[PDB]
Amino acid sequence: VVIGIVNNTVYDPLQPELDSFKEELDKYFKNHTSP
Amino acid sequence: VVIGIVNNTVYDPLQPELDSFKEELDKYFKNHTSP
Ligand SMILES: *[C@@H]1O[C@H](CO)[C@@H](O[C@@H]2O[C@H](CO)[C@@H](O[C@@H]3O[C@H](CO)[C@@H](O)[C@H](O)[C@@H]3O)[C@H](O)[C@H]2NC(C)=O)[C@H](O)[C@H]1NC(C)=O
Ligand SMILES: *[C@@H]1O[C@H](CO)[C@@H](O[C@@H]2O[C@H](CO)[C@@H](O[C@@H]3O[C@H](CO)[C@@H](O)[C@H](O)[C@@H]3O)[C@H](O)[C@H]2NC(C)=O)[C@H](O)[C@H]1NC(C)=O
Ligand SMILES: *[C@@H]1O[C@H](CO)[C@@H](O)[C@H](O)[C@H]1NC(C)=O
Repeated sequence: VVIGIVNNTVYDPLQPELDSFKEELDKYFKNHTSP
Repeated sequence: VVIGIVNNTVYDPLQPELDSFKEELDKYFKNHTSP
């Protein structure tokens, strides 16, 4: 509905603030499921 | 001590904000943690 709305390879604002949570979580499950 | 207060669950969006990737995980863990 809004005019002038722009586009790029814009990441969601949701993930970069919570990178230290979800990225560490995914890395921990990947390390646990690797062997 | 507050007067005129009614009973209902609290309402302002922080729970779906940071737990966007976790509320679905909470629903999945409802069959794991609770029983
Ligand atoms: C700004 O970006 C959003 C998200 O990338 C765009 O939403 C996209 O909307 C189109 C149509 O509603 C969806 O299909 C696309 O159609 C165009 C034209 O047929 C085509 O060139 C694309 O390859 C694609 O098939 C598209 O799936 C949807 N994007 C996502 C991720 O779901 C929005 O249109 C963009 N706006 C402008 C002004 O660039
Ligand atoms: C919303 O919460 C209030 C307060 O818990 C409910 O009021 C009911 O009536 C009185 C207070 O107005 C409560 O009695 C007191 O409660 C304490 C526990 O906090 C208990 O140790 C004593 O029995 C004391 O007399 C009463 O327990 C409380 N009812 C319940 C079920 O907690 C009100 O009913 C609640 N509203 C809804 C829709 O749940
Ligand atoms: C509002 O005023 C009326 C006037 O009698 C009173 O009965 C009522 O208890 C008041 N409301 C509250 C929440 O105290």
